[PDB]
Amino acid sequence: MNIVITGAKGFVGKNLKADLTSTTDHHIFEVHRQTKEEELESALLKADFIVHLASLGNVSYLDHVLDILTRNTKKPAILLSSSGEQLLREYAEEYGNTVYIYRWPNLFGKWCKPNYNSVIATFCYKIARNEEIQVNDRNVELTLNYVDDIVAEIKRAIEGTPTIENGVPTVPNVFKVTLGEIVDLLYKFKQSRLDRTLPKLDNLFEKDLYSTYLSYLPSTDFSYPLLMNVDDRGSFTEFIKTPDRGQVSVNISKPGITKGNHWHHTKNEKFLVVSGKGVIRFRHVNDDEIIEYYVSGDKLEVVDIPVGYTHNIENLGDTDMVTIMWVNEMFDPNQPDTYFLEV
Amino acid sequence: MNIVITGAKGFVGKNLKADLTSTTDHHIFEVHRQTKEEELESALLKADFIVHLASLGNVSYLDHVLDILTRNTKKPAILLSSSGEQLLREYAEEYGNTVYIYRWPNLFGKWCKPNYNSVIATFCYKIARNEEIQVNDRNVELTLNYVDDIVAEIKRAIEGTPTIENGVPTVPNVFKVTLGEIVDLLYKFKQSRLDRTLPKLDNLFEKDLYSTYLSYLPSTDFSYPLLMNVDDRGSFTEFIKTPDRGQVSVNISKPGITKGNHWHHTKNEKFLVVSGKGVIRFRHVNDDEIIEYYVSGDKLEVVDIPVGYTHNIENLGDTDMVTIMWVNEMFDPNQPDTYFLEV
Ligand SMILES: [Zn+2]
Ligand SMILES: [Zn+2]
Repeated sequence: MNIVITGAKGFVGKNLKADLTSTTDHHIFEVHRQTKEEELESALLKADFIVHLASLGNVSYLDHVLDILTRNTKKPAILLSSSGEQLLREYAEEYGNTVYIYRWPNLFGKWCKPNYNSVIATFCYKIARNEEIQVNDRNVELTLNYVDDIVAEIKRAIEGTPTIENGVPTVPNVFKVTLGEIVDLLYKFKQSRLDRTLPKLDNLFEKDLYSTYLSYLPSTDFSYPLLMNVDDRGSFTEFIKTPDRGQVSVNISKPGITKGNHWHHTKNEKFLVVSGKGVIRFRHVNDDEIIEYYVSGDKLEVVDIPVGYTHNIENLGDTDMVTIMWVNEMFDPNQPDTYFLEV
Repeated sequence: MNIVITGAKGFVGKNLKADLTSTTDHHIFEVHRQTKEEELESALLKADFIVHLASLGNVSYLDHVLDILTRNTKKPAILLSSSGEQLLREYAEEYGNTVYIYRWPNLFGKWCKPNYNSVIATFCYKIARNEEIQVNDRNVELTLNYVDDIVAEIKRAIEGTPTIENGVPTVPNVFKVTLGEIVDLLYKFKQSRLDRTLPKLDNLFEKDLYSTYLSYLPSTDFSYPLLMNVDDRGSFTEFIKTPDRGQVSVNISKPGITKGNHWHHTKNEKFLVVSGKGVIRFRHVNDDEIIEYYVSGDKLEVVDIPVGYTHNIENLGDTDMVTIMWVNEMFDPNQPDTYFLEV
């Protein structure tokens, strides 16, 4: 299908275009402010669908586009957002085009311009760069659609099946969050480089907000150092922490090194040797028997570390053993729940 | 302090003992059914604290113990659970001992006997071994204390500061869960070896139940295989998945291998190279500039993979590169949100 996109250089425009060239075989005709009149007319005359994203006689850009479409024999469909609706209804009646009229709320997502009156864009950009932000009123209710919903809704429309809610085409998943919640979320995401915590990804708004925030990071600033606890035996490094799904860390043991020899009451772990080779050993606290699990990066398998078994880990190889360690709780030096016991 | 523990071989007994020898300097005197009368008397006569866990003339074991304590000059404190209380009150009045009287509900935790009328113990044991279980009524309300609370409460009592709730010493954190919830939890924990999901660790009951379940695993059965997706370029293996904190996986690239060259709308990642050395590269979808991040296991640092940047990963070393990959969502082959783009 020949699809034209007006205001192609805008926020939604770039998002839709990128998506449309990647996931469909439609020919996309982009039009914008520097498009020549001969190129605009040619596009609208061969279009099958028009996504419109853009008094002394001066006619609006919109009306100019509608008057040109007047001469497209194929009565192509027209999609747009209201923010003069009655005018568009009359255009559809007279010329025959199905024209989907949406009323989008405020938007957010990647590629929106910072410091040009989209308050979310500005906040992400500034917070990622440690810049003083202005919060006029934390209690202001926002009505938002994420960019992915807009884009996904437009594609439903392109195939003749748009979401209708009470007479009008309506993009699903609108959010209502106050400004304070947004700012707090933003600062929390930045803090998470320091404390290794993760966002609440089953909160749709938050997950959407986290992705959009990342997109505003300076290009020199994608990575952050981890705190390696290094000594002559190897290193132990925390990676991610969570209050509800435990935490993962990296243990590196040099050749011939044994670590552990402790047991836990309630703390438990999952060991994944991803490089090198060695043995994970267990003895029940009240018992004689030593049980050995020989493991290596050659064959990825998790060893659960059940409660009440003392356990140790040894490198048997002539290179460093690296083990991914999941633990069921964030470690607390007050209540370590770890008791030294050999074997 | 000299502390004696009656019924030392029981469920709580073994737990308390293990804990007490590990975390205090008190001398623990264990007494049980095969303790000789000369050894019982010697213990109670030198005791500072007694943790009691155990008609034609026959006197109960409890009364025997109380009559012996009658001759301990030091008026030692006595702790026990009611399930003949008025009898104990009268003993304290006459002989002077502070006697803490608890009323424990049903218990659960490691080292409780399976198939001896503790229904939770039995279920864990059977489910871990793929054994037909009997569920008489899923809707039966249980009143439970975890073993760690019992043990922690006893130690508060040993130091003269027990938790009092409305006149009585009361162990905190009692649970009310139906049998159906328990069984469902148990089967879910066993299923999680197959689907790599984790329990809800901020649910205190569930976290307590998960630890207790692990403790019943056969000793040959601590580990489970992971599904490695192997080919000539390396391997990709899922490790843990969650609906709210994303998932972690292991990518292994052989020397000179490049993987990636895609971008995402909303999916984002965290790359941790834990072994080998190479480069993670980024180009903004609408842009010329290639940004390179040189990384190695020699220095653990996370690289965030922001949305809207195409990205690839290359091994530069003469050995395998292993990268831990965190992603903000479980992968869904219907909505993969990943679009091929070079560079
Ligand atoms: Zn451990
Ligand atoms: Zn990716």
